Amino acid sequence: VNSFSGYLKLTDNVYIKNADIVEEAKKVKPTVVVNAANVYLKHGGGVAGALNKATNNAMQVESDDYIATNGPLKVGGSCVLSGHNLAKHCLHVVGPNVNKGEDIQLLKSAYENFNQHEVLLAPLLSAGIFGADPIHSLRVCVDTVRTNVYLAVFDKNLYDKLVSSFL
Ligand SMILES: O=C(Nc1ccc(C(=O)N[C@@H]2c3cccc(O)c3C[C@@H]2C(=O)O)c(O)c1)NC1CC1
Repeated sequence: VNSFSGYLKLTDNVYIKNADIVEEAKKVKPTVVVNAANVYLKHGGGVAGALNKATNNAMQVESDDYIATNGPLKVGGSCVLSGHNLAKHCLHVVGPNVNKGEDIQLLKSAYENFNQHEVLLAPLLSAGIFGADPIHSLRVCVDTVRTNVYLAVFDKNLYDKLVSSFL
C-alpha cells in the first residue's frame, strides 16, 4: 500500500491521473519524482521549469554543480539528485526532444531508467514541449517500465484522450 490517490490503473504496474506533478509531489513526498530533463540540466520550461521553480531554484543550483563536475547527460540517460522539498530524490531523465531532431527510439532507453526505482511519480517522457506523441510515450512507458509508476498528466483533455485510446 502507498499514498498515491485517485489514479486509474492501466496495467499491473502503471497508474495515471490528471494532476499537476508539482502539486502531486508536494502532497505525497514520494521517494522519487522524475524530471523531464535535458542533457544540460537547464530547467527552463515544461515540467522541468515547474519543478525547479517549486524548489526556489535550488534544483538548478544543484544541477549546475553536477554538470560542472560530470559534464552533460546522454539523451536516454539519467542522474539521481536531491528531491529538495518535493521528494527524497529527483531522477532527472532525458527523453529525446523531437524539436531537436533526436531519435524517438531513444524513448525506450529513457524509460528503462525508471526500472532502477521501485516506485516513482513521473510525467510522460518526451511529451509536452519535447514534441513527441504522448499516446506513443504512454505505450512505450507501459511496455518498458516494470516498476510501479504513477504518471501525472497536466492537461485534462490529453488525460481523457490517453485513457480512452489505451489498448
Ligand atoms: O507549473 C506548474 N506545473 C506544471 C506541470 C506540468 C507542466 C508541463 O509542461 N507538462 C507537460 C505538458 C503540457 C501539455 C501537454 C503535454 O503533453 C505535456 C507533457 C507534460 C506533462 O503534462 O507531463 C508545466 O508546464 C507546469 N505548477 C505550478 C502551479 C504550481
